Amino acid sequence: ATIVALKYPGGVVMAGDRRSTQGNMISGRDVRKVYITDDYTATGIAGTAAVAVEFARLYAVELEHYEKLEGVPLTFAGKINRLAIMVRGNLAAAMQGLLALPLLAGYDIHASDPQSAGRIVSFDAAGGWNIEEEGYQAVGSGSLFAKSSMKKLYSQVTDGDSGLRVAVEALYDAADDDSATGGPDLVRGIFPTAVIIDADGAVDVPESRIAELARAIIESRS
Amino acid sequence: ATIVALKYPGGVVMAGDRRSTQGNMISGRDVRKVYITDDYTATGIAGTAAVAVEFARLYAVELEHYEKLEGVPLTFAGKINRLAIMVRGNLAAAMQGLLALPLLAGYDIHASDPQSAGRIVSFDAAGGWNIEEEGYQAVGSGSLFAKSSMKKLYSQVTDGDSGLRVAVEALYDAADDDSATGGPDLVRGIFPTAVIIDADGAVDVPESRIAELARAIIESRS
Amino acid sequence: ATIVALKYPGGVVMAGDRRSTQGNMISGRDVRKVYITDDYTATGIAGTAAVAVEFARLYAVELEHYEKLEGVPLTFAGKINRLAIMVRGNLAAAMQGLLALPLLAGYDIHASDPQSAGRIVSFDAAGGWNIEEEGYQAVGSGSLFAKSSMKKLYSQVTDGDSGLRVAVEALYDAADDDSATGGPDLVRGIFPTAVIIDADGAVDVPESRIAELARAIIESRS
Amino acid sequence: ATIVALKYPGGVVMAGDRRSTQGNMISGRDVRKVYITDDYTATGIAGTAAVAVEFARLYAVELEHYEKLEGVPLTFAGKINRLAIMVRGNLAAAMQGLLALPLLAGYDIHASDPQSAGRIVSFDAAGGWNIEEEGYQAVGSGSLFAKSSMKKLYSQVTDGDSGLRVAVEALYDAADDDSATGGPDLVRGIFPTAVIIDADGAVDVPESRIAELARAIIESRS
Amino acid sequence: ATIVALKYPGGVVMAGDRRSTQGNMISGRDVRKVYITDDYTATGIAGTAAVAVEFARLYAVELEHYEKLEGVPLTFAGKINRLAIMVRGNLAAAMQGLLALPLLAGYDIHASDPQSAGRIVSFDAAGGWNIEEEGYQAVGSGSLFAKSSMKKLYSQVTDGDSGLRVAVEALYDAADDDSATGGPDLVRGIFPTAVIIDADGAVDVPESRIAELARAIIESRS
Amino acid sequence: ATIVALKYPGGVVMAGDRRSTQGNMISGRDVRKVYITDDYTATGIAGTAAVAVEFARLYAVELEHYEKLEGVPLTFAGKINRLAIMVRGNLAAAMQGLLALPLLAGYDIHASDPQSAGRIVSFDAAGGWNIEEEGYQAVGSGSLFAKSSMKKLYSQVTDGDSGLRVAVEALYDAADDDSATGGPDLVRGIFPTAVIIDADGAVDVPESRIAELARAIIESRS
Amino acid sequence: ATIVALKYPGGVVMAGDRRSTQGNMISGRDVRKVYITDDYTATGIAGTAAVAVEFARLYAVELEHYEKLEGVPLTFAGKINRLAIMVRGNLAAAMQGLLALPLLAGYDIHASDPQSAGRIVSFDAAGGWNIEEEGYQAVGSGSLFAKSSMKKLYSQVTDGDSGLRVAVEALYDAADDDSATGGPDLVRGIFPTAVIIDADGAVDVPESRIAELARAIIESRS
Amino acid sequence: ATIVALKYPGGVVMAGDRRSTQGNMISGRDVRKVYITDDYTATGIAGTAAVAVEFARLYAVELEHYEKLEGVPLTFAGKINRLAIMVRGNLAAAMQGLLALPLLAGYDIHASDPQSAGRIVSFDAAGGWNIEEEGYQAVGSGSLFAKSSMKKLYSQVTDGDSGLRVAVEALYDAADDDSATGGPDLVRGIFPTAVIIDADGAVDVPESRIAELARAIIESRS
Amino acid sequence: ATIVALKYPGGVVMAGDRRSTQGNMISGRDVRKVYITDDYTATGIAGTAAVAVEFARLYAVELEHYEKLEGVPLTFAGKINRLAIMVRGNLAAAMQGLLALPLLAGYDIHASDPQSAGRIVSFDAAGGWNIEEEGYQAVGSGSLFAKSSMKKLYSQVTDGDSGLRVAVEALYDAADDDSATGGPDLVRGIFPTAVIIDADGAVDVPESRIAELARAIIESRS
Repeated sequence: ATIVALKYPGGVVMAGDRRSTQGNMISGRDVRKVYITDDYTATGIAGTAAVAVEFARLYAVELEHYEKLEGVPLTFAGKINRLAIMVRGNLAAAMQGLLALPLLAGYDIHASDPQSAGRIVSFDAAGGWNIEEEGYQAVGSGSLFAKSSMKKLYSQVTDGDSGLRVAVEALYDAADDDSATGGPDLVRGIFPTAVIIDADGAVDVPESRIAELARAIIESRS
Repeated sequence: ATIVALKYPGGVVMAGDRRSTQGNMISGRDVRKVYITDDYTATGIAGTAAVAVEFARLYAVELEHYEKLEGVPLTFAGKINRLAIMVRGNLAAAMQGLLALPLLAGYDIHASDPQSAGRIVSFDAAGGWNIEEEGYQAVGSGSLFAKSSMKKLYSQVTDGDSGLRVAVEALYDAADDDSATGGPDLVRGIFPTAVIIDADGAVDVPESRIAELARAIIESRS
Repeated sequence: ATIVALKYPGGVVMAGDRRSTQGNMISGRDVRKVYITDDYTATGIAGTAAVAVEFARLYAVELEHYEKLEGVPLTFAGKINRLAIMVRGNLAAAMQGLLALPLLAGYDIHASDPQSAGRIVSFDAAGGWNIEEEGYQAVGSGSLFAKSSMKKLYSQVTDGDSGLRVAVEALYDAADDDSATGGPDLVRGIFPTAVIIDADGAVDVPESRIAELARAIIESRS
Repeated sequence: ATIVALKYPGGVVMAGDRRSTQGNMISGRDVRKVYITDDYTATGIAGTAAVAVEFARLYAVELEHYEKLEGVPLTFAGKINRLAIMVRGNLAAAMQGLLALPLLAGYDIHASDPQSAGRIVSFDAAGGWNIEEEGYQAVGSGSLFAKSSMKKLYSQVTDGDSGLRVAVEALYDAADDDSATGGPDLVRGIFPTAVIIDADGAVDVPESRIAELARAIIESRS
Repeated sequence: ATIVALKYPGGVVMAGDRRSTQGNMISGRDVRKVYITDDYTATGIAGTAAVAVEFARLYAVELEHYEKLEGVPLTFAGKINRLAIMVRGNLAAAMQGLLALPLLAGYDIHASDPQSAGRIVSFDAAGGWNIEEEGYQAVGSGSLFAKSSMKKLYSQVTDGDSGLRVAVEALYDAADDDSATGGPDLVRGIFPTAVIIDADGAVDVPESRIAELARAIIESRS
Repeated sequence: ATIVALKYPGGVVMAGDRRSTQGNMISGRDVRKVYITDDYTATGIAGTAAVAVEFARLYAVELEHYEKLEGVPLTFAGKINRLAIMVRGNLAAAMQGLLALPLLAGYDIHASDPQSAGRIVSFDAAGGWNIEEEGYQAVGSGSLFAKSSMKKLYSQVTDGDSGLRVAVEALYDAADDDSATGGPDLVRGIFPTAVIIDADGAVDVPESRIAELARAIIESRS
Repeated sequence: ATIVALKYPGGVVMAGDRRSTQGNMISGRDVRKVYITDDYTATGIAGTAAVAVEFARLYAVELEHYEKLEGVPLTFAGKINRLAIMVRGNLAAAMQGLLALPLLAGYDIHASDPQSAGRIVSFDAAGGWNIEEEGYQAVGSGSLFAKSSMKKLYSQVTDGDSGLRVAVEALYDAADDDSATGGPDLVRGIFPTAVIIDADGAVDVPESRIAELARAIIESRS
Repeated sequence: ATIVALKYPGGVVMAGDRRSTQGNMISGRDVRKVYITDDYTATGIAGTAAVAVEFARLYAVELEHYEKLEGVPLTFAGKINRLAIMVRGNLAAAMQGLLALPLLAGYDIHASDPQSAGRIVSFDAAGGWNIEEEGYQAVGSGSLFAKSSMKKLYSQVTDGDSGLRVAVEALYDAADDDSATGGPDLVRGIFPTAVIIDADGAVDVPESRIAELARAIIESRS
Repeated sequence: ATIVALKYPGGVVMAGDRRSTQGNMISGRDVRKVYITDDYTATGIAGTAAVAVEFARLYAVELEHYEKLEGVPLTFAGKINRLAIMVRGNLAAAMQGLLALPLLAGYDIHASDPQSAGRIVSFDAAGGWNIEEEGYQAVGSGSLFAKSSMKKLYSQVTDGDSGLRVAVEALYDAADDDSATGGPDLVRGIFPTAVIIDADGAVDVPESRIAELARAIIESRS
């Protein structure tokens, strides 16, 4: 399982693969791991479908509950703090074999420069968080291969389409190197899922755009 | 890793996949695991390239050494006994984490009915061996999926081409269900390797025949 | 023990075997493991008779209690959530040697397309749940053999009778491969139990229909 | 796995089942566990095919080697002593997880009363042996059920046919109670193997006689 | 510590870093890990200076001893076999905390096509060996980062200079990602060591060529 | 990770490096570990960014809460006592693998001699604290190398600029000897962060002053 | 215990302290740890008097035995190899709690440039050896403090007297920082022992020269 | 660390050394371990500065709190009882590696004979206390050497100056024999701290008196 | 048990106590632990009577055997080497609970200055030996008290009588402080045993001289 996130001028993009495994046995082929949590943020957890959907459900409930009580949404720092509290309150269970490390992507609407308002936040096992400054991040078992691919491909990113293409290619490289990550499935027609957040909000990327991009990458590598 | 073997009227066929893994990391894409050991037998070990090639090398040396000393080749039972001795003399090392379970396919030229002269022999960890009577066998981490596929497809086998096709389809099903087994790679052009043994001896199957069969299976499943 | 479930156009079918074991000793020959829990759902737990009947009893009590308090039945998602809470609240006892993994089959009456309203939900040890998209699922110790049989036989399913026949044949294959699963007993006259859920609700399949289907399968394999 | 032996007036009969298991998974359906070792003795080991065939092979080689060196066959007591030495020289490996407990049946030609010349000898883990005096014995995982069945059915034994029938019925009861023992397979046509030793020597029982006896037992129990 | 090797048209190149560590403490800044072992082969071990120099010394003594006894040098396969024997005879000590995994680069003069005569051989802990077919390989603690860098940069290799440049850049990326690997030291003037093997034999690359290449890479990344 | 602090006539200076590691893998290149906690104190924790920022956040909240409740700020001894209570209340978690040892620097405005009003306080694992009397202190994994460098360079400190230069040189020596400490990065332009506290309060040192000082040190050592 | 060695133009100098400890208890005040082993080499082991004297005795016997058998002394590389064999043949006893790590200093008379003929060789626990290139080295429990002191003081070394002074000052700093190392004892009149090796051979430094140098250092630090 | 106490005619004297250690590494050179707790008592704990200062702070707070509540100071027996309660309430933490054993010195103003009113009380790990009758006591890691020195020197004590001199000489002997105890530092000018309690109360001994006494002892031993 | 040895002008003296213990139970009151081993040496082992007498017996046999074979006695260094070999060849048994640490006293007749020809050699557990330079040494469980007493009393030694008196007083102090050492027994009349070695050889001290010295010490301490 691998989720990637990268920043482009005017927004941020996040994408993940679709495989779930029980040892060496493939247990799922259509897992969704990236969820929109509010109008300007999205979360991705590298794990089973249930853990991702449940963590995203609880985080979205907390954010909307605050918005309804107080009349205004939380600031980006407040959202990071609430997520960090939820992650920290699970360390004993994580060391008991149930560890969920999330990745957060968002757009800050109160920033002075809108072209650099995209944000990426990662978390560690102890519950610590870091705002990333290089422009990309990856979590999961193929995260090192994906990060090494983005390190070489990031110079080509100039807007949303280039960023989406680079994210799909990084996921393809992670699948090429690690067997717990699933590649594009042309026989069944299953492709990675992506979310784009910009000044207008977080939207889901349609499946045909991802399919055309993945097919072009495959013909390029042939 | 998976090796399959099945019997058809007039001979036997054996085929294996090409993947080697170190945990969840893909370490090889072109591993050969099926080797011709003499004029009428072939062996397949589910493991790394070095173990398969070294075990096959030692077994072939033993068989040719006997043939040169005595002037005649061993009988099929003598070959089984020598292989069983070699397998038995490795049990402590196998329980130490280095276990190699071979699969043997051969053609008995001293049988009275030439159409049923194909043989398949499997081995267990303790060193025990069994001559198979159902018509097919599989070893490795995807052996259960391959055996369940051959159980349903074996009624279509009537000659060498049908047997080769059923063997390739069983390997495809094993790859579809288990991530340590590699499927046909159309981008790189890597396909499983096969050997056919009949009354004229053991020959390697050319790569283009396997490639056409695998492509037909893929278009059928699409 | 094995329970299978598959989707056909217009409904869903679920069936299980009748054997209970204490090690290698047969302890029961007439165990019922599939229970109707409300008018449109059925549950199956792979285990002893008492665990299946008690879990089904508690789940049915919870569903009817909500229906009586609120005046309306829960939605399908609410039923999944309540079942997931019950499964999650048993993880320590499951790791203490008492693990019960249920399988849920249902018909959603609020779906827009009635021909695809059948649902199948599976659970994992940690309490996670997945809605299945391939059309079939199996749990228990013979679940892999049954799933490999349904993978090859699912193209023949066009309505309720074909689905029932394919489910019985998958259970027969699981019994043929795994000794903890019991096959059809012709001497004693004991056959697997099945439930069919469609737009009119969940009904038990009569024993003579299952008996005729099993006898036809046995004569086909002879 | 179960082997039974019983004494009738004028000889002895020994029979075993055909199943081999790896945990709960059926690994063999045609295992032969009873072998003729010389002209008047037969041995049965409850285990895999390889262990039974190899132990019988070594014991037969030892007996024939003595007969060729000395010009005369060993006495029955000498055969028991040699078998006991072979069994004793395996205790550490047996406690290491590889335990083979044999059962010996024979006809003593130097006895004064030919109608009571049949012998049955059993062995324990430590290597101790006992000549049986009740008329029947069983080894394996279903040995208790088979012995309890022979205790009630032994009054019907008056000659070779009755003894064969009672042995087949005892094996059927063992299969009915224990899942590691295989019953008669009517779909595949596989039946237990038997050996009869009398004043003329040890002969294999043809498969059709066993098949007719098993079918009569099955119709009786229906 | 990291050693890289890659194949170019007409030869092969191998290079390694200069750092040795004792935990988090830097213990050496001028370690040489790549040694010429005969006229057409070179070896690299990822470890301390003493282990690399001693293993290379023993392997070179063995190769020259054979050449002096027999009058001819060994074939490439014979050299691989001797190295594999030496590696295999150290497994217990390797699991005792002293593991040395070598990487072999060579030029085969008896190949029919001189432009593809370069060879790269890697070894695993158990002693197994593989001839590489992709064109590059890396060992050590930064081997994954170096391999991911060569995967993207290998399309630029057309001759010896390009291959040397790509090898230096891959070592730079490994140092950038892993702290046990040392980067180019401009204050002290210490650079990686390289060896080039072609049809004329194995030669050491002068330090000023490596220094100019590393300086150009550093100004490119600035 | 290393933080250094030293006293000069009229104030105190504190500086730390920017590296975070996960074993031998570099995980961060821009970590800030020194934070201004009130108008006259600064704290530095050798660890991840999250631990440093969170500990500093809690300590600053406590100090400002007291100042708002009571109308006056705490004395220097009261601040030391509150910090010691916070450090002591974490010993079990520290022995559980999460140990945070802070270093405190401050300026006492109620001292009679303003030229010696700078203070440095260190803490141990058990929670004990010491006011330092030699003029410098260091914490972290390169603290011994930095302390040995300051022991030789402290005679050159006469004012704020000399103290800043000596602190940067001590951090450079720590990075030169220990691989978990990061040196000045000229390719990326990342330099250590420093804080100066004097009679006017604690201010952050601009990045260009540190950059010029580090460049002069590098050219001196070349 | 600490031994230091440094290279000056025209030779090498080695010196060690005089303390032996049993835990926190001082057990010796006059231990000699540096011994002349032949006309151009000296060895120092950080440990008890008996271990140092016995190791030096055995090494000197080996060197003189070779010189008497062969008629010529060994080369410097041969001496290093013999010492490395002796060190390697003690690893199990070293891990059993008796570890002796030697330091070797010598003058190579067959070098082309006599002003750089001094050599310093260190050894690790596994038996590996390194020729040092920086100009100084230290072993023992205060070796890090001594090395950090020599790093700052080495620019003052221009001949034998300066090198001796820097070695004494480095030992003084090691004693100042670590309690297992003894400083100059002015009450008892005990000072460190030193050896100087140049083109004329290895000689012991008289005690009054060391005493005057140590007294000057003490008055400088006062 | 060592604290000594001895009784002279008309009062009592207590003194301790200034060293703190972390294993074999010197961590402090100016530790104060003897504190005045009320007008007629003083306490000394052999340990770090923080433990001594914190224990003394808590004990002084308790004594003054009683004096303020009740209007009169506690008797000497009441002070011993309160100290014993505090020591006893720390046994589990002491066996967890944090053991603090105090030594108490005081002057009893309600005794009938003022020349023998000095008191010395020691404590054990279990919390037990003893009033000493020999005239001297010592705690710490050099307590045995100090006690053996006082046993021979106690005949010279006739008043406050002789007692102070004997206490300083006993501390010097403890430092001479044990490396965790620090001796007089003439280079840095650091000397042991002492307290004298007589009929007028407890006062701190000035540093120059201790310095002159220590210098006279050093010249005597030279 | 305690043995003391001290050097006086013209010779050496050695003395030990007479107690043996089994835990807290007194098991012997007349143990002799100091034995003359040749004309100029004596040995003392702190332990049971049998160990001391047997070790002394073996060492004396070895010394006399050499003297008889070679015609001359060994040098003092040769005697030390032989004793060290015997002590070293017992380390495993010593760590098994049977540890014997000897103390050697002797007179060197080949020394140039006869007034300083006395020698004292001690041994450690690992087998290491040291020639002592301070003038006295002690081994056993009361060795620290005896050494601290000799440190204060050694200034009074001017000849054999003073040395004997100081040795008896040191043994008395050891008995006064440690309960495993026995003091002079006036009721039974048992006193310590002593040996004096001078230029004329080693002689046993008569019991009445020791008795008068011990009585004078006792009346002095009263």
